Formats: sequence, structure tokens, C-alpha cells
Amino acid sequence: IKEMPQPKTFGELKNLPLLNTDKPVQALMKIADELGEIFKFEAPGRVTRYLSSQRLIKEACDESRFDKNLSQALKFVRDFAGDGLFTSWTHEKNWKKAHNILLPSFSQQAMKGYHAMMVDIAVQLVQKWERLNADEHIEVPEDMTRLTLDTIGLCGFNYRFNSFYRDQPHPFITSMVRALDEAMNKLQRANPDDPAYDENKRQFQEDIKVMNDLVDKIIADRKASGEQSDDLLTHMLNGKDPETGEPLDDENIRYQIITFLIAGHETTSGLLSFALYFLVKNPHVLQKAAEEAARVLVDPVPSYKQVKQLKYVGMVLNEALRLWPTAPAFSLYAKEDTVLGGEYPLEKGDELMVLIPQLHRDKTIWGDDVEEFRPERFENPSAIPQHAFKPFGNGQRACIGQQFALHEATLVLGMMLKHFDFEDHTNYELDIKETLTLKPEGFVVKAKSKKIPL
Amino acid sequence: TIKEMPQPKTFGELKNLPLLNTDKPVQALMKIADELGEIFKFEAPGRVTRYLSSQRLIKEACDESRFDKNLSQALKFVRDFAGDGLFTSWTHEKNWKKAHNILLPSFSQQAMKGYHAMMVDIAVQLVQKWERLNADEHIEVPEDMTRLTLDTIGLCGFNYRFNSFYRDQPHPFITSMVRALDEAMNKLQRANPDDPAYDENKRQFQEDIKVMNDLVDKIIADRKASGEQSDDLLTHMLNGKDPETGEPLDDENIRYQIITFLIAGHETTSGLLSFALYFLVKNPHVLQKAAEEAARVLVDPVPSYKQVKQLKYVGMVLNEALRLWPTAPAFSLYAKEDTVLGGEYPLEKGDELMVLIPQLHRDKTIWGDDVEEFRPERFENPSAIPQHAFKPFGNGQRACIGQQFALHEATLVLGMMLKHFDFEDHTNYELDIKETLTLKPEGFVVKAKSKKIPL
Ligand SMILES: CCCCCCCCCCCC(=O)N[C@H]1CCOC1=O
Ligand SMILES: CCCCCCCCCCCC(=O)N[C@H]1CCOC1=O
Repeated sequence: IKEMPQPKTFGELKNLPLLNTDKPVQALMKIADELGEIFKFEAPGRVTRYLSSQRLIKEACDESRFDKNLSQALKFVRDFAGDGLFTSWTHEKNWKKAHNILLPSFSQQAMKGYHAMMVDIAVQLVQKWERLNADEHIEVPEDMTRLTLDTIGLCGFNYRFNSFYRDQPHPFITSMVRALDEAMNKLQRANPDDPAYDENKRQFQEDIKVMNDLVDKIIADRKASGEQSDDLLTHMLNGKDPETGEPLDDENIRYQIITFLIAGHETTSGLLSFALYFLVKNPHVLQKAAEEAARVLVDPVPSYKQVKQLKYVGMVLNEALRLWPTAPAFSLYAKEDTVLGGEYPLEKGDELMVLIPQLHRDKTIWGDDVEEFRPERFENPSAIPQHAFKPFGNGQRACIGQQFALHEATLVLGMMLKHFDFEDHTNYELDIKETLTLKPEGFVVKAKSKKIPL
Repeated sequence: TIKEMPQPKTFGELKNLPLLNTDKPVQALMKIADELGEIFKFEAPGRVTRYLSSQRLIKEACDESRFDKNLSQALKFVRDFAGDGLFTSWTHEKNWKKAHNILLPSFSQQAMKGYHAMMVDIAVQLVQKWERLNADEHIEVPEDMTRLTLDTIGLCGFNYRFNSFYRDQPHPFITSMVRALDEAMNKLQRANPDDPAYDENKRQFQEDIKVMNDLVDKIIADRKASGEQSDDLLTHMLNGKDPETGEPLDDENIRYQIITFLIAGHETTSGLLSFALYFLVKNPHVLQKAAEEAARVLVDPVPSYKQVKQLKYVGMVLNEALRLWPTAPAFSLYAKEDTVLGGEYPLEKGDELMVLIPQLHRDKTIWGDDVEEFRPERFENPSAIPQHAFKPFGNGQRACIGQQFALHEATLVLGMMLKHFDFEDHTNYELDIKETLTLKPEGFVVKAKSKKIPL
């Protein structure tokens, strides 16, 4: 039985001021490097234990001993995401109901149905970049957000955000991003009631109204038209939980649409932005990926089967998720009194945080070269030990969108690498913006067309 | 027989100048023409011009033995950034005939076949934009038509993509161009242009000119350095030799031609397409006849050059839209010698005339009492039209060089719109005409219902 280390304290505020930074996850990664596989993090009224080793995280991922916790971050996100899939407790009736109704919409098989709509948005991205003039550059995260938001809008709800027809952000996306940012900002407030935050709270309620108004209109419009689109909204309006036999109520459907739009856009746009970052910084890897895209994507429009043949592109995406998993932590609570790793006694209800980027740098799993971008680590996926690679979380509370995201990102990155050569014309210095999700900020490139027609 | 011509209301020392203190000066001059008739004197401090509205007088003004193109006060202000380009040059300037001879073959059928592919590129972007609207959404007609015609001339002019359909706010170059045009038209009403109140306007104007020159001169220098040959006007202008002088255009004149063409595409063809769609949704029998022609002729996903030339009724629709709202609403002439207009109005050498095209096109002695009705069938027998009765492209050797270009673009685009969509005047839109250099509907919105025909 060992005492776990704890980072520097600030008297009565304990560790809370360590979160007073626009990059809290990167701060916690540096703390993990200094303190090791486990450390105590205390704020007034809460304790959590940050885990960084596969040795301890494999135990935390035992669903008989630990269940998903709503971290302080998710409790704040629940103010707009309600009891949607992401911000519901496993024991809430609406978690299992929504999970059972929506799971078949998100299988590898279901991806065949979404494919044509993913291509629609991917072709818009390629056409945008083909139409740039000499000496113009690409704003990578901005264009990846346009792509991932439009893809989930169209595939999920048959709704066109038409993000590529706008050079200033969609009003809905302004509110979504600011709502997420307010959730992260609430984490570091020593005094949440300080009048300095009154404007932030008024803006938060305005942003919630913007999101609700659009979503509730989409639900009402679909109900009024009677249209069957075989999209997520169709499945949610018509679907019945096999267990309870109940449908979702209109309120829960609204929270699911908000949840899908936010998670769908934020995480996947981060992945594509990090993937392109690593490719232009590792030109040997860019060349391997570009050769595969050129050899496999022989048709103007990729087919579903051709996307499944982009093996190296898939390894590139997994290696980007290893280094910068875009939803970089998940929280667990102990179901009963238990001992973690034969050394750390826990009481029923005790919180754990899995620090995914640190897990993914565990030298006992990956070897000494853990900072290197080497997609070949994933060439034999079976070689990866249990619970060593967790970019989609764990068990029944794992990402429902995993197949969706990886199909979209593989298709899009394949088309990008088929159609363009890329130049890191600014020698971009990685700047990772945190809004609970991670994405490169200020990342620009030049694309030179290979002049291959669509 | 010699008559004194009427004159609208005066403002003491300012004479008629305050009549132009409006954002709708052409519409103001049309109402003056309705009241005073075929000719009126318009005086400002230090200038006089005579506004003509009847075919009887305009047919005389179009006599090239007696009258030549004049730079109206408007064109003199535009010449600060359009220089001695084709539009703002005098007929007798060496660079007018030289540029005219070099550029005429850039509007040959062979050149038009090359421009067609680039027009289709932009037209498909417009159709895709409208196909991608959600059910609750409307089209901003003049906004989308301007996006289309600017992008078309940018691609056809110098192989440059404004990417107007990727933007809510204009390209920085277009912000400067539009503000430069606005400054030119605003200078028309200024009693004292030297008032220090206008120092800011003048500073902004010089900044806007630098923005336009810097972009255009860079594109010309880049093209010369690369040696790349495209299907664009810039290639024709870098390679062309005037058969008369044997000289090519110099890089400065090429820049003025590019600015001239970009202003033309942004301003004129977008107006025509917006007015044409206005008249179609207000006249559903005409919309149906045009849509039946589009459906019969445009049988391929991408229209061909030859298919567009078969859209005869769509062409009549565009001519009838130009009759009622000619988007370039005036041209100016000066007397080459002392002469008498219409056997009644003595003119001295140098005297200025303004042709008020929208009034000409409402001459009931030519068109009949149904003159306000939208009837494309008026253009079934064009030989019936008296001399100089229909002048939307101006007159003689100074007539629009882009006439074929603009009518091909507008026919292609209107044809594709009518093939792909049904239109609804969902607001019962009341025509409101915004004036810049040109006339365009303002606030015109419609809903499109897709006929779901693939591209
Ligand atoms: C509507 C669904 C929400 C979609 C995005 C949610 C991503 C949540 C990841 C939360 C990770 C997380 O808890 N981060 C905390 C830990 C302390 O500092 C932080 O920032
Ligand atoms: C370089 C310009 C290219 C194409 C522009 C064509 C439009 C030119 C028309 C100029 C009309 C014009 O001179 N209008 C005056 C008449 C009195 O008040 C006005 O507004």
C-alpha cells in the first residue's frame, strides 16, 4: 500500500489553480511526466486520481469494478447536452434506451449507407482547394471543421450547414464552440459567483437558446413533413428500445442531436488537423500515405470498398490518435471499495481520470521512441496489448461514432492525398487549442493540385 | 421650327445639380423625362447635357457622321481607375482602336467556345448552391447573380478565382472595386468636390486604386514570368498584335482592360440575370415557355456551346428584360460639328447628349400602348424594330464588345436555372432598383424547388 504523489498546492484552493490556463490537459501531461503513473488532484469539494500507465488503466477499464463518471467537465457540458449519450450516467434509463436504439445506426455495416453523403462533403472540400489561386493557403482546422460539421449534419439529420459557402463561421457553430469553451472555463473558477463571469453566464444561456432553437425546428420540420430519410433522426423518431420497448421522447432526441453535432464535428476535425500536421512534419510518412491513396483511389469518387483498402491512411489516423487523442480524458468511479494495482486503496464512489495522451506515451508498451510519428506501430493491430490504446474510451461507454469518424477521416485524408501535394510553407510551430477537445490552432499549409479530375 | 427645350426644376446657383442628390439618379431622370418629354436640358455648375428619351431624337444622336461617344461625368471619374481601357477611352485615342483590333478576335466563336467551359464551371457552382439549400431557405437573387458573373469574368479575364460562392463578405479586391465605383458615382452630386469634408473619401479612393492595381499588375507579371498559355483574355492580350499599328498592348493598358472587364462582369450581366428572373416569376406563362425550351434543348448534364445557341426563347426573354431595365442605363455623345437635332434643337460642336436607355425603351410610338408589359414575343421579328429603338449595348463602333459574351453567359445560366428548378415569388416582391454604375433589383428573394435533375 503506497501514498500517491500530488502536484503543487495553493493553500485552501489546493490544486484548483493548476487548471487556470487555456491548456489544462497539456499542463496535466507535464504533471504526469514529473509524478508518474498516478497522482491525486484536489479542488475545494472534489478529489480525482489521474492515471497515465497501461498497468493501472487496464484495471480502471474493468467494467465489473469501475463505471463511467461525469467529470466536472461533463457536468458543465450537461447544461446543454442534457441526458444525451455522452453526458448521461450508465444507470439513467435514457442512456441504455438511446444506446440500444442508435447502436445499429453506427455499425461498420451502417457506414455503407452514409458513404455517398460523406463523399458529397469530401468532394466540396477537394473542389474548394482545387479552386484556390497560386500563393493562397489553407486554414486547416477551419476547413476540417467545415467538413466534419457538414458530414454529421447531412449523414445524421439530412441538414446542410453549407459551411463551405461561408468564410465567417455558421452562427450555430459560433454558439457550439463558445458553449464548449464556457464549460472548460467554468473548471478553473475559484469563485464561480464573481460578477466578472456574469457576462459569460448570459452568453452561455444565449448560446443554449441558439442551439435549442435550430435543433427543435429540425425535429418539428421532420415530424411535419413525415419524410423517411433512413438517417439518425429517422431512427430516433421511429426507433423502439428492444429492452423497455419505449421510444425516445422529443427532449432526449434534442439532446442527442446537440450531442452528435458537437462530438461529431469537434473530435473528427481535430483528428484530421493533427493527421495533416504529422504528415507535413514527416514527409516520408506523407509519401507512403500519398502512394497508397494514388494506387487505391482509381475512380473519380471513392467507393466504400476502396476506403476499406486505405490501410496505411488508417494507420496514420491511429498514430495521430495515439499522440493527440482529441477527446483526451475520460472519468470513472469505483463501483465498490477496491485496491487499484495492489497499491492504491479506493472507496466506493472514488473518481479516476484516464489521461489518454499519457497512456499512449507509456514506454513499457510502445518502446522509447514514444514521441515519434510512426504509423507502422499499427501495421499489426493484434500486437497492441489490451487497454493500451484507448482514444475512443472504454467498454459499453466507448465512442458510438468510432466507425463513422474513422470512415469519414480515412475517405477525406485519402482524397486529400490523392489530389494535392502539401507544403508546410510557414514551418508551423504546433499550438494545441483546448476546448475540452484538442485541435491545432493557426495551422496553415499550401496545397499544389496533382490536377486529377473528379 | 427652332424650339427651346424644357428644363427640370432648378435650385438657384446649383441649377439642376441637387436633382442628382439621390441614390436613384437614373430613376429620377426617367420621372423627369415622363413629365418633360423627349428632350430636356440638365445644367450643373460648369456643365450642360441634354437628356434624350425618344427614338425620333436618339436615331439622330446615333449618326456617327455627326456624333461620337462622349465620356460623361460618370466615365471621367471611372477613368481614374479604368484609364484608357476600352470603356473609358475616346474613339480618337490611339489605344482605343489598337485595343479594339487586338480584343475583337478574343470574342470570336472559337474564343467563345473556350470561355464556355469556364462559364459552365461557375454556372454549375450556382446550381449546386441552390440544390444544397434546406427546405425553409430562400435565394438572394442579385447577390448570387453578382457572385456568378464576377467569378465568370475573373476566370475568363485572367484565369483568377474570386471564389465568390465560398464567401459571405466580398474578396478584398472586390471591396476596393465596389467602393471605388461608389466614390465615382458619389462625386456626381458634390457641389464643391474640394471641400475638406471629402479628404477621407479621396484617401480611401487612392487606397482602393492601389489594391486593384497591385493584384492585377502581379497577375500580369506572374503570367509573363511563367510563360503559361490559358484560354483567357490575358493570354490574347499578351500575344496579340494590332494589324494596323503592328504594336502589342503595353502592360499598363492590359491592366486597365482587366479592371474594365471585371467592372463590366460584376455590374451588367448580374443585373440582366436578376431582372430576367424577376420578370419570369411575375409572368408564369413566360417562365413555363422558357422552362419547356430549357428541358427540350439542355438534354446533357453539362450544356454545350451549341446547345446554348438553341435557347432562342431564353434569348428573347433576356432581350425583353434589357428592353424594360437596361442594366447599363445611359451612354453619352458629343456633337462632332455645329448641327441641328430633330430639325428643332441647334447644337454647337462639343455639345453633350445623354441617351436615357430605359426611357427610349418605353417610347409608345415604337412599342405600342402595351410598353410596360413583359412580352418576349416582341423579339420574334427583330426586323420590325425601327432604327436605334433598342440600344441596351450602346451604338456603332463604341457598342459593347462583350455583348455576345454576356448574352451567352446569361442564356447558359438562365437555361440551367429553368432546367433544374421551379421558382416561387414567396414574398410577392415589390421591385426596388439599386443604382451603382448600373441598375439591379435590391432585396429580390425567391424559393427554388429542385426538379431533382442530376448534374
Ligand atoms: C456534447 C458532447 C461533448 C463533446 C465534447 C466533450 C469532450 C470531453 C472531454 C473532457 C476531458 C476532460 O475532462 N478534460 C478536463 C480535465 C481537467 O481539465 C480539462 O479540460
Ligand atoms: C468600366 C465600366 C464598365 C461597365 C459599366 C456600364 C455602365 C455605365 C453607365 C454610366 C451611366 C451614367 O453615365 N449615368 C449617369 C447619368 C446621370 O446619373 C448617372 O448615374
